[PDB]
Amino acid sequence: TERVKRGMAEMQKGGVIMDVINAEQAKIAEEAGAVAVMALERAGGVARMADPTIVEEVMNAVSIPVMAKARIGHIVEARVLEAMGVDYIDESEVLTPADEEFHLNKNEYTVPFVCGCRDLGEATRRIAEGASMLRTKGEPGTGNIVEAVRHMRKVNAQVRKVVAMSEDELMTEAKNLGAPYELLLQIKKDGKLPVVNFAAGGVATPADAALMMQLGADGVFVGSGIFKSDNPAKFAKAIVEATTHFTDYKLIAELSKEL
Amino acid sequence: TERVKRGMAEMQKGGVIMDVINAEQAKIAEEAGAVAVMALERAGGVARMADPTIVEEVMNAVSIPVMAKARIGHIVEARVLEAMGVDYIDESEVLTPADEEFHLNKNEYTVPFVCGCRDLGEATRRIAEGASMLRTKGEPGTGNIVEAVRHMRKVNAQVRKVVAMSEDELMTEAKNLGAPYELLLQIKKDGKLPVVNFAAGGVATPADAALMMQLGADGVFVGSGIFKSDNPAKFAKAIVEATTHFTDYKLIAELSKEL
Amino acid sequence: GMAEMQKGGVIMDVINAEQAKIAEEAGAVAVMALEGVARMADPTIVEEVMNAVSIPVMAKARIGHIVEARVLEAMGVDYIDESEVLTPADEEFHLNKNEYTVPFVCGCRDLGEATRRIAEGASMLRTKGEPGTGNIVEAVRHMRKVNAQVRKVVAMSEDELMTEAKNLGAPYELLLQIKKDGKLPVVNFAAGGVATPADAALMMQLGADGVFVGSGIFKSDNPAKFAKAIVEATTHFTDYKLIAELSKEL
Amino acid sequence: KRGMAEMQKGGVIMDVINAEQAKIAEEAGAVAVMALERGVARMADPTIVEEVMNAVSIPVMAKARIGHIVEARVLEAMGVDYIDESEVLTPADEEFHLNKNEYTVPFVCGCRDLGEATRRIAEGASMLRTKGEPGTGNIVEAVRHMRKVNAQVRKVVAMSEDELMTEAKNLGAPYELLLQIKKDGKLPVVNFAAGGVATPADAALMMQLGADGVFVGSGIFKSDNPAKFAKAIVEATTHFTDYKLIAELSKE
Amino acid sequence: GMAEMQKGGVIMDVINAEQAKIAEEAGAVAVMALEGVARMADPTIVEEVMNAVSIPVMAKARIGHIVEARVLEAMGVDYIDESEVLTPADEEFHLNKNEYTVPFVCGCRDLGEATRRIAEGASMLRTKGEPGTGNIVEAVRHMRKVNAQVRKVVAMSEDELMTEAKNLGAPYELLLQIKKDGKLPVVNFAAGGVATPADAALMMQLGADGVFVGSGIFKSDNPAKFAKAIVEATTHFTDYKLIAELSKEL
Ligand SMILES: [Cl-]
Ligand SMILES: [Cl-]
Ligand SMILES: [Cl-]
Ligand SMILES: [Cl-]
Ligand SMILES: [Cl-]
Ligand SMILES: [Cl-]
Ligand SMILES: [Cl-]
Ligand SMILES: [Cl-]
Ligand SMILES: [Cl-]
Ligand SMILES: [Cl-]
Ligand SMILES: [Mg+2]
Ligand SMILES: [Mg+2]
Ligand SMILES: [Mg+2]
Ligand SMILES: [Mg+2]
Ligand SMILES: [Mg+2]
Ligand SMILES: [Mg+2]
Ligand SMILES: [Mg+2]
Ligand SMILES: [Mg+2]
Ligand SMILES: [Mg+2]
Ligand SMILES: [Mg+2]
Repeated sequence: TERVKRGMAEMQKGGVIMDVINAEQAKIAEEAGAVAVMALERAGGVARMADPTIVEEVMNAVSIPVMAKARIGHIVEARVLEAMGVDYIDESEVLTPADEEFHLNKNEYTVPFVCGCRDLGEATRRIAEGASMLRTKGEPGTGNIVEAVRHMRKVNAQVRKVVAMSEDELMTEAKNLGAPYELLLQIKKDGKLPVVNFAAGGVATPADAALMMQLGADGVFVGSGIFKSDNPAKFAKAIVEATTHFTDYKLIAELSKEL
Repeated sequence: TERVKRGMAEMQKGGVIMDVINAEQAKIAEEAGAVAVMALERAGGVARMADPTIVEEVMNAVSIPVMAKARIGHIVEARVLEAMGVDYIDESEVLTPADEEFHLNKNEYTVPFVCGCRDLGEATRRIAEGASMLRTKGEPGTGNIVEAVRHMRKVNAQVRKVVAMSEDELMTEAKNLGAPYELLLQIKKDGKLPVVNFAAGGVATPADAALMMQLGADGVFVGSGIFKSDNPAKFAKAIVEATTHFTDYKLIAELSKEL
Repeated sequence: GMAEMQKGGVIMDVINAEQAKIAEEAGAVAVMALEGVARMADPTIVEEVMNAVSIPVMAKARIGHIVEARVLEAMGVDYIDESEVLTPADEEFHLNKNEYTVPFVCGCRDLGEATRRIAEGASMLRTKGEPGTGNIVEAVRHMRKVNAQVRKVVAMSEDELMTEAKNLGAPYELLLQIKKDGKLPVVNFAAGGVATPADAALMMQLGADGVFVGSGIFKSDNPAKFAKAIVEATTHFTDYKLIAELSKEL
Repeated sequence: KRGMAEMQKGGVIMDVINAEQAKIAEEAGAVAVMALERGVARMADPTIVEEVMNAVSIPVMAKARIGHIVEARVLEAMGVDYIDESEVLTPADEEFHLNKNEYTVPFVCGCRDLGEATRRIAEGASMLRTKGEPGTGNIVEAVRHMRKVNAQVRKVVAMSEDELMTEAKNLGAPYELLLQIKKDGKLPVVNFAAGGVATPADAALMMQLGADGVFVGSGIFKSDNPAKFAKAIVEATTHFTDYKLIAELSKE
Repeated sequence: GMAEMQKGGVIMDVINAEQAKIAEEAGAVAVMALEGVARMADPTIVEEVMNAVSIPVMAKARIGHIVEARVLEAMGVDYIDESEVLTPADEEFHLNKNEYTVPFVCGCRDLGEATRRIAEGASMLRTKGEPGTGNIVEAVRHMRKVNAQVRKVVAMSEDELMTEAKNLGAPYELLLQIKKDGKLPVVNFAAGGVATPADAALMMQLGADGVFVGSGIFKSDNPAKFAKAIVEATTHFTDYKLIAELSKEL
């Protein structure tokens, strides 16, 4: 059921999801206040689904939801993670795509998916294929927030326009966006996207995390840079507190010290 | 209600709809076995909605459904015909378009609409805007069946492909067609379009009418050429009998004589 | 303030006293006095119309023609239309309407053009439409474009407005004020190609503040009746039973 | 279907619009006639076709627009001997030709090259002709088409068999047909000249270039003596190397 | 008929007797004996593999290399792969495989290529994939393309098939037979880039008749175990619990 899958996804709203490679990192994230973890194994090589042993370790390490990545289009990687009992699958462009023409028919799965998007056409096509959660594609591993900004702004600007525009112009808008019409109509009616949309890819600092929230993100994904710090527990907790208290500029100043 | 509007439209299936300019022609069409008539007023000029007096004359002349044309996008021509009690509105590219960017939001009307289409993307966008019936755009006033053939074949070929293709390829197909995704999915599930699709524009002979049926049309629209004959009643009845008995080649030979 | 007084109305092109009186009698809110290079009308025609009615009288000046506009002002016209239908006198600069006492109407096709005309001092706008074709399609295009762009401006994040202004070629402070007011600061009428009662009502349904119609009124066998039909359809633009009856015999 | 087409081999087929023209053609030695009505050009009034069929004892052909299923089915039902799925009529389908395989009546189709030829055959054509250039009286395009087809067959028949798929891909020819052409040393159906034959010398030229026969148009009946002209064309086509005879036929 | 016997199986690239036996023991349906210009393998290697197992043995010939293919045939290989991974000997013409007694496998990327290879005499097909990258994306592309094109051919109106054949560059009579049979006349295996148990099962889910895998099996610390994991995932391609367990430690 759609309502279940989305309701589950919606639970994470206002929070931070962290990339973790083992039980130790998993525990640190949970302890810092992460609402979930993304289990990762992460040179010209092919990036695939993680060794299921790693995903299993992470699932055993924490009580918060655990996510993992499947290559775009990789039906079997996705069915495997589903059978393993992960809480969410990220059909991720950061892994090497298995299918360069067709995304997964996520509607046919019981596990909820997260997908990336850069604009409202991509967002609505991912939702129509059955995505229960969205995120910016951003710019992974660069530490530059600029693409996550661009994507969150684009999606949000396009939503505002759709909500405000004459209803009889929406088919032309759907055609121009490559958006499924019925989803745009429902967006107009609801005044919002039907799923949460997190920032992801390039969130490097407390100020970055708070910025994405200020731009309308529903939460934040952060990467392994957390555990490149001299004190991952402090850094992880700093990202959590900035994402939550995203208008407390005195706090965020303090949190931004010694990075 | 959608189901009502479509069910009404679906009633005309297997039949001939004829363009008529007055009560006399209206009566001849009905008498020849037409399932409906299209009331028409039809030089570099602007072609608009018919004088309501003409539409009224036609509605008074016959007991079969009466259709009339509104310019593409002309909200008020359409609301006027609706208020007048016509049975269907044809939002027609044969009249001079009032809006070159946006079609009518046909969903907001109580009267059913017919729209033209040339391919499945156009068909599904017209349906999504609320069209209850479709037709080929054909090539009006030329008497050349070639475009009606092309459009009926295109729509039908694209439907067959959609019905047969892997479900997980349908979003890519929707994107390529500019088709609303949920409508394609439902087409795949139903094995057919959700509304009837008539041939229109260039049906000149009994053999033409039977051809469109053989190509999968749900019925035929014919133009004023009927009443350019020496014996409109005979010609109109010939078109009706060919459309119905579209595999009776001996009959169609006979009907094709003295044209 | 005087322009907004006309809102919901019909303005009729008239060439003489007789036409002008008919227009007034039909319920026109104003008349546009009218008369190869197309220039300002003979002042004699404009004065004939001014003396013939009590409703506001407008007249046309060539784009950029300072002296035509100052002459009309001196004549006591109520509004000047700086009109692209006359032959432009200046192809690079519009009039600085801020420097005149008489209010101006200008044409526009999009919100950039609208706000530039306003910033130059326009007190009233209209679509450029497509004059003398009887085809409503361009008026529809222009009215939809301006209105669509306004809705987006009203809805969008304030911090994205400067990019929008730069994209539109809009004066930023007008765009900001549009966002704050929820609308344009001046009325925007449909013009160019309104041929039928249904067309007039259509432009109102699309968000127009009123309608300019042309000399085709007087081409009909019963001008007064046709003039009245346009007025009644423009006012009562959602009364489809009325509009049906008015659409008969044109 | 093919053996019947082949019985026309070496003869002249004439366009005729009525029973009189039809009788003249038969009497002149035509092997068959093409019933015509002669703007959208469609299947002829069946009345005309029936008049022609009733007028002569030689085979009667008629035309159907390209892709017009029901026109072709109607002609079939009327008992015509052959249908010409003809580009000289206004095409009813600009994307797809008739599935001639599904009919009992034999079809003739036009072609300009061996790729077209084999595609038409694969769709079920029982006879081919050049497309030529109808109503110009200019033989040049019939020459082009007959030469092209025949040159491509000579090459196919002579070439290395392991090179035939590349040839088929290049021609857009169905591979099995090309392979059988190579095996047989020839096309599997007769191929007539059509479109622009104006003089006896033209008729004989087409045969000299390898045509199996000749289609000719209404120009025969535009002449001062149709019977004599028609006979001239028949004789020049049959006696296509008799240059003294063709000389005499070419007078007046 | 002999090719179809392999359906559902795994074929493994092997360079010597030892690898060959492991492959056989793992449940391979056949082995591909393998050894700058890349040519036919030293016949010594091919014979070593033929003597080492009882399952079918395939070997590679350069595209168009008549004599390499005749030599392999004379040697008693069970199948010849006319392979684009070797350096083509003829860049214009493939082998006339119709003239050989031994069955051939050929690569294809679309249904045009598939039917041309078949018409030349291929008894078996595979994707061209993207060899030695471990990236499954091109095998996915090719298998999806061929299968999508077949479904369309099977569904489409028969009278539109000649346009389709011309568009595809497909021999018409094969396309017609595909429509009638509902499928290709030969098996079509995935090849080039299958790296993991999940990849192998994915290609089966996409409609492949079987899977070719490369020397990466023997790069693992436990070849026999890995070989078995690929076999079991290819057969039991919808058992996600098994496939999960098999995906561990690669
Ligand atoms: Cl996309
Ligand atoms: Cl990142
Ligand atoms: Cl469209
Ligand atoms: Cl028509
Ligand atoms: Cl400007
Ligand atoms: Cl006008
Ligand atoms: Cl062709
Ligand atoms: Cl000719
Ligand atoms: Cl090829
Ligand atoms: Cl490989
Ligand atoms: Mg858990
Ligand atoms: Mg950059
Ligand atoms: Mg009635
Ligand atoms: Mg054309
Ligand atoms: Mg006054
Ligand atoms: Mg135009
Ligand atoms: Mg006979
Ligand atoms: Mg030439
Ligand atoms: Mg052996
Ligand atoms: Mg690539």
